[PDB]
Parts: sequence; C-alpha cells; structure tokens
Amino acid sequence: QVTLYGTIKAGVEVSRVKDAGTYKAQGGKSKTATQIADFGSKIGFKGQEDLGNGMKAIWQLEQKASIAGTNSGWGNRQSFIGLKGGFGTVRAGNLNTVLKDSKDNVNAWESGSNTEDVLGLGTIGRVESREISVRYDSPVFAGFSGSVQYVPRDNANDVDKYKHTKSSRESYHAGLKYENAGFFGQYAGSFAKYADLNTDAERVAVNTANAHPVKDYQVHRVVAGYDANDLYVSVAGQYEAAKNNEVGSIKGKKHEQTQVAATAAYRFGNVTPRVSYAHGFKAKVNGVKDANYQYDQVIVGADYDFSKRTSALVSAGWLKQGKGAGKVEQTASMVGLRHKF
Amino acid sequence: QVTLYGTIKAGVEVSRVKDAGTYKAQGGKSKTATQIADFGSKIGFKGQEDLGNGMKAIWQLEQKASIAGTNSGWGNRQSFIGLKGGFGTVRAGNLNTVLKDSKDNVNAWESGSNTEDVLGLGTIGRVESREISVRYDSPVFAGFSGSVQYVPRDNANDVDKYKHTKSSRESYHAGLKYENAGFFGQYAGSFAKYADLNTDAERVAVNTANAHPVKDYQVHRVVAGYDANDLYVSVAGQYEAAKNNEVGSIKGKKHEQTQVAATAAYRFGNVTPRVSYAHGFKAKVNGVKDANYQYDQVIVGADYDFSKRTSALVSAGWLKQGKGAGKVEQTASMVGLRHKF
Amino acid sequence: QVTLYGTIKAGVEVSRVKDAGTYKAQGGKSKTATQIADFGSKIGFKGQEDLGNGMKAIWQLEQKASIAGTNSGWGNRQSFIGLKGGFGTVRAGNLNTVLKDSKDNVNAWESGSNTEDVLGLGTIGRVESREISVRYDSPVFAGFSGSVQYVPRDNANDVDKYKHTKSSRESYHAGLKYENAGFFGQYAGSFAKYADLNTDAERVAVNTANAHPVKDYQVHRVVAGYDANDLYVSVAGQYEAAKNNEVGSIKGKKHEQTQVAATAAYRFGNVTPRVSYAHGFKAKVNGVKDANYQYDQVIVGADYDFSKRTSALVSAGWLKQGKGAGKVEQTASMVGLRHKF
Repeated sequence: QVTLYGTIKAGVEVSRVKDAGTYKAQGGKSKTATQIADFGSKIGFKGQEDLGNGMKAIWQLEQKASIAGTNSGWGNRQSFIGLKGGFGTVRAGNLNTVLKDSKDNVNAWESGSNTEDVLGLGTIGRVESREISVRYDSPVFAGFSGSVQYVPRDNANDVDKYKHTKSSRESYHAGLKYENAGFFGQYAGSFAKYADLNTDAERVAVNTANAHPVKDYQVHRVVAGYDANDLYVSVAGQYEAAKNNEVGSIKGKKHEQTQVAATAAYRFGNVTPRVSYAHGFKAKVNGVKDANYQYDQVIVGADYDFSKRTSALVSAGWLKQGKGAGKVEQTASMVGLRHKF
Repeated sequence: QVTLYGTIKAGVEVSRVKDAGTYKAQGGKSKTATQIADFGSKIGFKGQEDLGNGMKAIWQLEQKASIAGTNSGWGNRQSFIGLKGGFGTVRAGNLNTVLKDSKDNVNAWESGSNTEDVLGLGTIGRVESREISVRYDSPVFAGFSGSVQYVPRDNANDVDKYKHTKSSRESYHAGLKYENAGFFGQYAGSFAKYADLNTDAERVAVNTANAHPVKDYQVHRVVAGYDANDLYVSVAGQYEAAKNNEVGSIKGKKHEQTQVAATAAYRFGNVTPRVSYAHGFKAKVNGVKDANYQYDQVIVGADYDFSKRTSALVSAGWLKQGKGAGKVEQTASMVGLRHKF
Repeated sequence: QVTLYGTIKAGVEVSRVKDAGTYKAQGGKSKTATQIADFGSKIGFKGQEDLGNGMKAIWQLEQKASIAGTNSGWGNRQSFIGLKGGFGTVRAGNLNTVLKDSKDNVNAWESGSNTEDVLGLGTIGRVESREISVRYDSPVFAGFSGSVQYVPRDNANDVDKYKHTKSSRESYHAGLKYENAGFFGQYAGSFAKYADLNTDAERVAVNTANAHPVKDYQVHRVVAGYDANDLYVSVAGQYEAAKNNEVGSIKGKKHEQTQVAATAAYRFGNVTPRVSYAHGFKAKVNGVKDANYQYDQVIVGADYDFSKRTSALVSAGWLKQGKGAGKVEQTASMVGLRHKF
C-alpha cells in the first residue's frame, strides 16, 4: 500500500544587509527585517508493490507545501516512478541531481528562501537542482555505493525537440559514496558540454533573460568526515568551471570558482550545537580574477529535540561577499520549529 | 499520526441583479443567472505528537479545493505549525484572523463566491481574512477564552524588508469569548496604525491598484445570543473606522461604518429552518455621510441532515445596496448539498 | 471513510515529424526527438457515506499530478459531489462528458501529451472533455445502462450570467450502453445549438483567440465488439457536424467529418499484444471537401503485466495527416511503465 509523509518547518528570521551601493543610510546600513518564514515545508505520497522475483515497483509524489500558502504544484519536489531489485535502483522523473543528494553531508541548516545564502551554505548549494531525468543507484558494495544520472537534450530544451538549432543541453550527473565505521567520503559531479548560467553562477533554463551561454560546464564536489558516536564533522571541496559561449570577443574564454565548506556538531543528549564555516575563493570570470564572487560565511546554531520528529531550531549567520567598496555583509539570526511526519 | 479531513459542498444558485446604471432592460432588470457553483470545498491534513511533559506539537495544511477545478495552491486556507500545552496554544502560519473565527456565530450560510454577498452575510464578513502571523489562544477559564494575533511589518510588506520607505502595515488582532449554560458572547477586533482599503471597504495588500491608504484602521465586532436546546439565536454589532492617508486635500479626514446582523434558527429533528437579517448603516466617507455603502439584506433557508456529515441546503436572499437612483437590488436562491469527511 | 487512489505512468518517447512546409532538411525530415514524458499521472481522493434508506453520498477530488512536476490545481480531473441509490446516480461537478467515458472502449494507449495524436487515437478523442455539469447515470437494466448530462449556459459562459449578449453555449450529453455475454455496444453523443471550435476541430471556450463560432454542433459516437475470454476487439464510428456562425459570407455554411477506429488485442498470459487502426475521412469545411483534416493512423504495441497494478508498456505509431504537398507524417515509439494504486 501507500505512505503519506512530509516535513513542516517555519520560524522567525531577523536579517540586516550592509551594502554601500543600494543603501542610503550612513555606514551603508539597511534596517532590521523581522519576518515569519516557512523553511520549505513539504508533503509527499509514496508507495511500492513487490513484483515477486525479488523486485519492487516504486513511486513518489512530493510537493513544496509552505504553511504561508505561497506554493502550488504537484510533483515539484523529487517525484518519480522506478524499479528496485538485486541490481539496484532505476528511477525516471523530477529527480534530485546526484549533487543535490550530497547536500545532507554539506548543508543541514533550515532557512527561509530570503536567508538561504546567510543562514545556510546556500552559495555552495547553488549547483544543486532537480532535473527531469533517468537515474541509476547501485546497491551498497561493502560500504561503496554509486549513482549515474542523465538529462536528455529534448528534456533540457522542449522548444527544440525537432529543430536542433540550439546546441544540446543534455547533462550527465554521477556520484560515488563510501560509508564505513561511520566514516564517509563521496564524490559528486555533473557535466554538460553546453549549458547556461545566471549572474549568481546558478544554472538557468535555455532562453531565460540575461542568461550567459557556456560550454564544457562541469561541477566537482568532494565531502568527508563522519557522522556517529554523539558527534558529526564534515569538510567539502567544490570546483566549478566552464568556457564562455556567447559570440562576441569573450567567447571561448574561461570561467571557474572554488568553494570550501566545514561543519562540526556535537550532541549533548537532546541539544546538538553546530558550527559551519564556508569560503568562496577568488573567481576567474572570462579568464580574469574577479573578487565580486569571493565570500566568507560562518553559521553557529543548535537543535533541541523535543522528540525524534520535533525539533526547535536556533542559528545565526554572518556573510561577507566580494571585496572593496562594492561589499555586501549580511547578518541574520533565527528561532524555529520543525515537525517530520 | 496524521488525519485527513475536508468538506465538499456545491449546488445550483439562481441570481438576478437590478441595477439602474449597468442594465439596458426596462426596470433596470438583469436576466436570471442559473449556475452550478462550488461553495468552497476544502481538503486538509493535520497531525500532532505528544512531547511528553503535557505538551503537543500541532500542524495543519488546509487548501481550497473546488470540485469545479478552479483552485490551485497548498496552504491557502488556515495552515500552521504550533505548540499546545497547559499554558494554551501558540501557532505561526497562514492563520485565520481572530475576526474570521468569529464568522461561525455570525454567518453560517453556504454560498458560491458570486453570491457570498446576497446568499450570505458577505458584506459584514468583508473584514474577515487570513494573514501570515503568530497567534496565541488562551485555555478556557470557567467559560472565558481569549486570543491575540500579530502580523509583522515585513510579513505585511515583503518588498520593504530592508527599506522602510512605506509605513508599517503591522496589525494586531485580539478576541475574548465567553460560553456558559450554552450562552455565548464575544468581542473580536483588529488594529493597524497603517493599512489600505479597496472601494468595497475590504483591506487589500499594499501597492494594489486603486487602493486607498488609511491610518488608524480598526474593526470592532461583538456577538451574542446562544446555541443549544434544539435552538440557535445570535446578534452581532460591527464598527469599523479609519482616517484618509492619501496625500491630497482629503488626508486625515475620517471614514467609518456600522453594521448589525441578526440570525435565528430552530431545529425540527433533521430540518433546521434559519433566518438572518443584516443592516449596513449610513457610511461616513471623508467625514461625509455617503449612502452608497448602506444596505439591507435578509436570508431565509433550512438544512436537511441526511446524516451528521451530509446535509441538503436551501436558501433565498434579498439584498438592497445604497439609496436613490444608483441602487442595486440582488435576489438569489439556492439548493445544495454538503459532505464533511 | 475515505479512499486514496491514483495512477503513476511515464516513459521515454521517440518522435519524428516529416512536414514539407515547416522543415528545412531534404525530404522535409525533422530530427529525432528523444524525451522522458509523463503519460498523465493522476492522484485522487474519494469517499462515501450510507444515508440509511438504501442511499449513499459520493464525492471525488481527482487531479493531474505529472511526476515531471508540470501540473497544478485541485479538482482539474473528474471531481464531484453526488447521490446514489436504487434510482441510479446523480453527480454535479467537473464531470467527464459521456463521450469521454466512452474513451476506454476506443483509445486505451498511454502517451505523453506531445504524442497523444500519433501514439494514441488522439484525433478521434478531440471531442472528449470535462465540463462543469449535472449528470445522471441509470442503473443497469439487464445489460442496458444510460446517462444524461447538461452544461448550464452560465456555466458555459461566466462573463455573461446577467447579460445574454452572446448566444447560450449550454450543451446536452447523452449515452446508452449495452453489455451482455461480454458483448458491448454503446452510443455516445452531445449537442449544443451554439458552440465554438479551434482549427483542430476541438471545442474551445467562448472568447478564445482564433475560435470560430458554430451553431447546431453535434457529435455522434458508436462503439462495439467485445472484451472477455483472453481477447479484446472493438470498432467505433464517429460523426461530427455544425454550421458556420461567424458573420461574413460563410455563415450558415456546413461543416462535418467522419472518423472510424478499430482495435484488437489478445492476451498471452501476462503479455497483451494490441493493434489499432484509425481513419479520418475527407472533411467538408464550409460545405467544401477539405483534405487537410483526412488522416490514416496505425498503432501496434503490447503490455507486460508484472502484477495487476504494474505494467510495462511498448508501442509504435504511424500517422499521416491531409493530402498532397502540405502533408504531415508522424512516427513515434515508446517504452514505459505504469502503476495503479
């Protein structure tokens, strides 16, 4: 039969930006923003049937479901149909990319969408997405699991099914994980010979306004540390690079940026203090060191677990972006509540 | 664990408007409108977990779900997360305003959206809404319960989190209820030092087209009668007032209107005849008696209860709005069916 | 109490169009389109309560729920409230038209929306729809069942409830079915004295851009064969006609087209090979034989049933539309998977 599940999560977030360019007030100070915000409440349906020969059918329909009433849609979170057996798992649908699944071991902070960059490691998680795709996941081979994912060209670009006037945006995603004696280490990455980027280095759909076409787009993520014995610690290294593919005098010219992230948390019975640091390095844009993309952020917080499904959350965030006169410093704090059903 | 619930309700409504200004036909008569209409079918999910120390976690996700297929969205009806214990209730989310909860004791008629003004006391219920908010509800103190609700400034106006260029639309909502020997009496009200209104005296979001900015916006509702022993009777008094806050020669100038409503119903086993009268008084707009907002409406109807969850509904509505040559008279009737699950 | 149900279905579809007018490449050949596509996954809620006197209350809320995340809305598939007893069934809501219910015995192919015309008998199913309506279904009288359905004028045209400036789009739908010794034969049809059509002969809402107003719009469907003993066979005949109702020199001038469809399938235990042919005849448009609407399509495929709720699907489609130089040939194939819960 079928299972219903979800997570409800919300809280109040206080936030303050200090931007020289956009803010009248002396110092460049914006005012306090005091807001009730949903942290991405979701609700889902999933089922499975045994087909007899050690093989199951699997499906999921998960949805964003903010308790502030700002969401609509079915299947807009990870949703699929698939088969599972001795050979492993195959799914097709609106699937978490391999790099998005690796978020658990990198970014565990709960946040409003307005504070996902300051109160969470949102910047390093700008390469996570959901894509319509087929995906394979291997069984666990003595602590080793792996996965491979592919986005078809015509799933990447519907307009051009029958007229390949635009280059293919087909993308490959792939991952290898190792867990043993609690210890964890994994590689996550993606490649697209052709892709498109926004100014925030997030990938955007082909034909989005102000999108910059790129070639040989590739992301590399590596995480390790581990998760057991009343303690968590992880570190992650992320590398991303592409080449300019906008005709003009910059075409073929090389983009890249390197990010690192560090998180540690220790559990005192029902209280789990946590700390996270992240660094966005110097960015090379069009083969030119560009300091606008460099950043330093630190998050501190803790979770009180009333039960194994209900937590209280608190956290504070410091974020500095760029260098020089065009600097943006974000500070925010939160108190919140979460329920998993 | 988790509960699923809802209400399905629909029927056919006949309606006829008699407006001098908008209608060609002699008398000013519009034609019969004969329509199948949803009366606001809804579907919801709610759960709760005991946290041990006489304290529960609570959540809800409720949605409009018209069986005519005109709704989309999650959490667009009362949805929240909260905590309940000996101290009472605290919720945060898309919450019924305190004045919206008081609708049960004032307006109990089921209706299409097109007939909510004639086949229900819709006019007096123009001050009911749902707002993103924190809300406290007191335990029942020997028949006395109370509640307090607040909308943050930055929840009232997202655009201006960091630039308080516009005045705060933060609002307070508050209520006191007393139930005893069946007898009921309650006060419901709200205050916003700054708010915005449409031409129909409904509150609208900041920056809505043709919205009139107001100051010291305050609503006052009072209801009493009671509900037991095969009989219901209630009466309600509503007062609303603000000051013009549109720069120009009218600013600071005073708005107000007073409404009264009366309902009685007696139950003959499985049939519950009901009657309702409402009066919208002379309106003072910009300190000037304005008769356009005055109205008189009467509703008569009954409910046959096939079961405690399935009812048949019938009702007829007479509505007269304004005075003079610019008069609008609405007549409508309905037959319907409702199922609570 | 209440039931949850649905169907999850998706697969990969390959498709190729060969159009002289729209395609550069020599032959007129478009390129392969290789796509992951949802075949119309849906999810629904339904319940019923006994009212005692051999009579039940019934409701449904069904929704499109593509696992590619492209759907939003509640009640956008067949949703209703109703009563059922010895006398039969009455429903009111977003109801399947009588002709849409007859699709099971005519078109059983699962498909993406982009391939519903080639990998399914989509063309003959251009007269199926869901309309806000009241509907009666008769009990089975010795193999005979019948149904009647009506769309109110003001449900057909909301804008004009009170100003009948536009002619009524009220429509009647009606059907008679006979099942016995497995044998099945049924009549399905609809009539609207006034209606509107798109260029693809699909009915569109009043005031849709490029809609052609028609009068005496009527559809006639007839199906027979039968469904038992390890074998299925059906044949269907469809007739549709109207008169031009666009003022201009063509008004009153007569439209019509005749379609026929043929399907046979035999079950080899868990494998059900199937074949379907369909023919769209010469069309008379404005009383003028027009060959653009003529077509010939054939589908071959089979279903492997892992269980009684999980199937694997395969099919291939050939479609030729029109005659002459303005000819469109579509070829497509699919492999897919379906789960009914």
